[PDB]
Amino acid sequence: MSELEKAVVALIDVFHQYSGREGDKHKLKKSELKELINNELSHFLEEIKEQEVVDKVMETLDSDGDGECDFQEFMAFVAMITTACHEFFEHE
Amino acid sequence: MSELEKAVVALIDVFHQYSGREGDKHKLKKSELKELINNELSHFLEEIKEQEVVDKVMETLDSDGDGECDFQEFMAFVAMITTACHEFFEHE
Repeated sequence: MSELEKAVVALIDVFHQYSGREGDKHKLKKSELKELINNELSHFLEEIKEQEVVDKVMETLDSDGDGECDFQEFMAFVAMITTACHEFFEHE
Repeated sequence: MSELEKAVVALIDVFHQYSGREGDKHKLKKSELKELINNELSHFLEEIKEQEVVDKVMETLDSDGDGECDFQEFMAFVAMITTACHEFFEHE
């Protein structure tokens, strides 16, 4: 329910930083993307926590729209991650 | 920051319903997708609120992975929407 729109109004804030927290405008880089998973998904700070997904979570981090992670990207990759991390998404 | 992972743990909950709130397993349909934007982004309940985006927000709702909106999809489309709605994403 609203949990999504509200979580959505929160990302517009996350990008605000993740996008303009160094110099880029509204996009990100394979490096900032990592911070996005380490500054929010500490569980992945270890990564090993998920070897099969470490392959998936990384399968995208290596591409990231090939270049920088823009608006629908951080929300995307973060999604490909969170979904492959530990939660409802596929049991957990 | 964490605002994203936490908002991420919230979507795993949103899908739980949006995905298994009728019969489907972990996916959605152009119809449930609408509820996802109307049950959270009331502002779009009117849609007219954004004619140019109503075209975009809909440009995806019509495709939605062509069929059903799965995990990375709701997070995706909801993103394409929220980003084209009113927030940091492109000024607002």
